[PDB]
Amino acid sequence: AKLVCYFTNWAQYRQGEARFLPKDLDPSLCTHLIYAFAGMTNHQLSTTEWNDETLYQEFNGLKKMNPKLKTLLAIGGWNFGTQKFTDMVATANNRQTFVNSAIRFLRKYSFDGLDLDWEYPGSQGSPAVDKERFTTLVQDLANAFQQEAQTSGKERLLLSAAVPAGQTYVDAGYEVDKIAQNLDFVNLMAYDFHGSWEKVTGHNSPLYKRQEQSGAAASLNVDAAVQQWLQKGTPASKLILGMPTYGRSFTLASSSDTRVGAPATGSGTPGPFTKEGGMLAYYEVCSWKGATKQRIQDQKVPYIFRDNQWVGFDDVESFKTKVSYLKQKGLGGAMVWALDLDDFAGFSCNQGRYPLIQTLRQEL
Ligand SMILES: CC(=O)N[C@H]1[C@H](O[C@H]2[C@@H](O)[C@@H](NC(C)=O)[C@H](O[C@H]3[C@H](O)[C@H]4N=C(N(C)C)O[C@H]4[C@@H]3CO)O[C@@H]2CO)O[C@H](CO)[C@@H](O)[C@H]1O
Ligand SMILES: CC(=O)N[C@H]1[C@H](O[C@H]2[C@@H](O)[C@@H](NC(C)=O)[C@H](O[C@H]3[C@H](O)[C@H]4N=C(N(C)C)O[C@H]4[C@@H]3CO)O[C@@H]2CO)O[C@H](CO)[C@@H](O)[C@H]1O
Ligand SMILES: [Zn+2]
Ligand SMILES: [Zn+2]
Ligand SMILES: [Zn+2]
Repeated sequence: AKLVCYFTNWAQYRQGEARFLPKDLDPSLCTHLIYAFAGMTNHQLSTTEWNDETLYQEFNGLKKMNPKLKTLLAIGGWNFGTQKFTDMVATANNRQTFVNSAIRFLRKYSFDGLDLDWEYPGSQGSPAVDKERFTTLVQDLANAFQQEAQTSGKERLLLSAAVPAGQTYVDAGYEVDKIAQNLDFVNLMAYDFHGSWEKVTGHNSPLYKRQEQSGAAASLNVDAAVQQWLQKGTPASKLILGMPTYGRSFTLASSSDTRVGAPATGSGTPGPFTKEGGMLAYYEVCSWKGATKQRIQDQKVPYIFRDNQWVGFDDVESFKTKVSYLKQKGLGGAMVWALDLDDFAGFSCNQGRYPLIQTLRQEL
């Protein structure tokens, strides 16, 4: 089984003990470590932070402690948008330039592969034709990586992609069967199902639907996302179940109405370290002393509330449940976003270092 873990290069800017650098990484924890995020300039893979060249060397240098570890560099992300991808995949010359730059960039810094995180082809402003151009990009990369390993004598570069769980986004941008044949693995982003953009509370990553949900809403859960990718053509062994080490928060309209589905007036207060209203790292959820914890029985996940604040998140128990689920489905493993949001130095939760991700390592 694979345990794919994402590192983010902006976590190094958080305050105090929340600051995260490659030295905070445990090389033995995961099977694959993915570096988020590289960007694109003139159709070529590029760095995004002042010290990326040093961080890349430190990150890949972890393989000197664990040679079995595979590292990948992720390009894109939610904030990256779609314009640069659309433009890059539109012509054979742009695709060639990007592919050749990817090979040179990855070899230069000792990465073992590339993780595509285009969010998303066929949506967010990207035309419907990008569904087919995304396929061509995946094929071009897989082909170029295959040939380069043969000419260089080095281990073949890996190709993975982070993909959406929402049925509407899957149908709009992915020829699932085709890309699954050329990707080494698929990192299913089975989270962000509900959030503060809604007027009601809802869990970020529920395993199953609530009895009360039907229609399109009945597909806003991990199980539905998984079934969709498998039914559409993804071999089970290539489907990696993504799990969040963060939760999504809400400000309740009333501290007396605290159920999942209760009215909400907006995002929950920003975390003192993550500072993005609407989400909280697991270590920020751990500091909620005096809060009431509840388990959503239908969905197998927890949430906590204190006064008018409500947050749906994942804990050791829900991670154990999800691993039990993925094993029963025969999935290739688990993926986690992100290392720097787990209690990576065991400071906040008194559950040791990486309580959530260590749980994945042990259960898998
Ligand atoms: C580089 C950058 O824009 N940095 C921003 C930072 O943006 C982040 C956060 O909003 C992340 N959100 C959370 C809850 O972690 C967000 O995570 C996305 C990611 O883009 C997607 N890709 C994956 N993969 C598995 C590849 O998973 C999803 C996750 C979870 O939905 O990523 C964006 C950057 O794209 O936000 C902070 C706070 O607003 C800001 O200071 C700055 O550092
Ligand atoms: C609260 C708000 O308006 N914006 C948030 C932003 O919320 C986004 C992201 O969390 C999306 N995450 C990813 C990886 O795309 C999330 O996508 C989910 C959602 O269930 C469906 N909506 C989309 N879109 C492309 C809109 O795709 C699916 C996927 C599930 O497959 O949607 C929410 C709401 O739009 O999150 C960022 C990062 O935390 C935050 O800075 C803020 O911009
Ligand atoms: Zn430190
Ligand atoms: Zn261009
Ligand atoms: Zn919802």
